[PDB]
Amino acid sequence: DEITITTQPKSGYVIRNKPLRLQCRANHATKIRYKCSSKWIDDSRIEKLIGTDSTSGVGYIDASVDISRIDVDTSVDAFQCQCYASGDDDQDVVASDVATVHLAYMRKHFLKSPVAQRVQEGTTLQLPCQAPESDPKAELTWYKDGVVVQPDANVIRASDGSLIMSAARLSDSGNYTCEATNVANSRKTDPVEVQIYH
Ligand SMILES: *[C@@H]1O[C@H](CO[C@@H]2O[C@@H](C)[C@@H](O)[C@@H](O)[C@@H]2O)[C@@H](O[C@@H]2O[C@H](CO)[C@@H](O)[C@H](O)[C@H]2NC(C)=O)[C@H](O)[C@H]1NC(C)=O
Repeated sequence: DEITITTQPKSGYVIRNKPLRLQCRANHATKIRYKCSSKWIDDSRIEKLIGTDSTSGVGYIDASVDISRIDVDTSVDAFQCQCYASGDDDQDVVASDVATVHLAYMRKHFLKSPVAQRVQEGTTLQLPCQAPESDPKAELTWYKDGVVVQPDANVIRASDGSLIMSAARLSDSGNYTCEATNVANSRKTDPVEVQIYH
């Protein structure tokens, strides 16, 4: 018969340095070859499972491959892959559904870090924090003396990630750390101290 794709490679992310496994199975097929961003992947990296169904008696080939960060760097950060089922010369090559591969990362250093400040009581306090270049956008959480800053009437979380106190209270004196948690990594800022005087 003709070659049909049993299972399609699924789109996903490359978290950290954890690869993204792409699986692809075809019936009546002898070989499976992947192609990412117009560049064939070495068959040394492909794990091929070849057999025959004990009931149907049809030949199948199940192939997987780990897409690492190195493949993304060598090649738009989002690229496309798809397998190709091969066989006898008369057999026509059938391509599969193309799966796009995204990269999840987080850089080394924050873009805007908080600095220690001595602020007069009743003055509007602002402690900036901009996460490192991350994709997806990392979540910002503030800590004060080891406890998480819970926004209240005085403290408000701004859209730019900066922590803003409308009226600086003496209690607001603490060591503040900004944490940027991402799917790829989690980093914290250098602890800075702020003190309020009257
Ligand atoms: C901001 O922090 C400093 C330092 O705190 C200590 O060291 C940190 C790394 C962490 O381990 C904290 O839990 C420690 O307490 C504070 O200065 C210290 O204050 C403690 C009393 O709370 C005192 O025993 C130490 O001698 C002080 N100095 C040092 C070098 O530790 C400072 O008070 C904090 N500021 C605010 C507003 O909370």
